[PDB]
Parts: sequence; C-alpha cells; structure tokens
Amino acid sequence: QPDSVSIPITCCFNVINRKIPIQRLESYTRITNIQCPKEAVIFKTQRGKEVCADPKERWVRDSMKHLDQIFQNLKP
Amino acid sequence: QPDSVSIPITCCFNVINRKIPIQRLESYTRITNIQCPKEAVIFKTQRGKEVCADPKERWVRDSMKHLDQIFQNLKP
Repeated sequence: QPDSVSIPITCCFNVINRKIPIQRLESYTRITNIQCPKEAVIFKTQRGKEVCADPKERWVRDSMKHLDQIFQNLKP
Repeated sequence: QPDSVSIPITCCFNVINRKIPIQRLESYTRITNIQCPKEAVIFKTQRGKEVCADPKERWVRDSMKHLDQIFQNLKP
C-alpha cells in the first residue's frame, strides 16, 4: 500500500463531559478518519490545550458556529 | 481646517449593562476619538448588532482577549 496508510492517525477515544467556557476555545478541527471510533471535534484552548468534544452537544455546536463566523469574517 | 475635521465621528454615549454571551460576539473595535465622552469598545454580534461596552469590565476584557488571540492565530 502507499506510504500514506502507515501515517499515524489522531483520534478522540473520549469526549469532555463538562462544558468549557467559550472564551477559552480559540480554534477547532474535526476528527475525519474512519479508523477513529467516534465523530468529534478537537478544540484548541488559549493556553494550547487540546480537548475532544461531541459536536452533537449544544455548547459544542454553538462554539463551533462562533468560531466559524469569525473565521469567515476575519480576512483581514 | 482640513476636510478630515468635518468627518462624522462615532461614539459610545452609553455602555451595555448586562453581560452578553461571548459566543455571540464576533469582533470588536475601540472608540478612539477624543471628542467621544468615554473609552469603550464596540462589539459586533453574529447577527450584526453593534454594542457599546466598558473595557474595564471583566467579561469585556475577557471577550476582547479571546477575539484577539484567534485573530493573531487566524492567518490562515
């Protein structure tokens, strides 16, 4: 197989259970690899911590929306 | 005087008194003109509303920080 199949893959095996204050969240990425066990987002905090969260949770979608908006408005 | 002195100036005469949820706030600008009566920030919400706030308030500085970070990290 190509050497792309032996690249390591980052997953979320667990998702945070407490909501995190949105002013803490600075960015997010999505888990996309089918090898991973669950659909999830990884938030990057101000501090640089990485947090797995369930995009089905309300706060999570709301934080994702908030960051999306700004990103599309921040170009500048 | 130059025609710059007869340009209209936007100010904040009042500042919001209730805290606004940070996921609502998408951007901010500062009042800078000395003609204005008070130091303040103008937040732009998701919805496009404009809100005057007092940068001495905790939530406000925190929202400003949050947006600053992302802006400097969002270039991309």
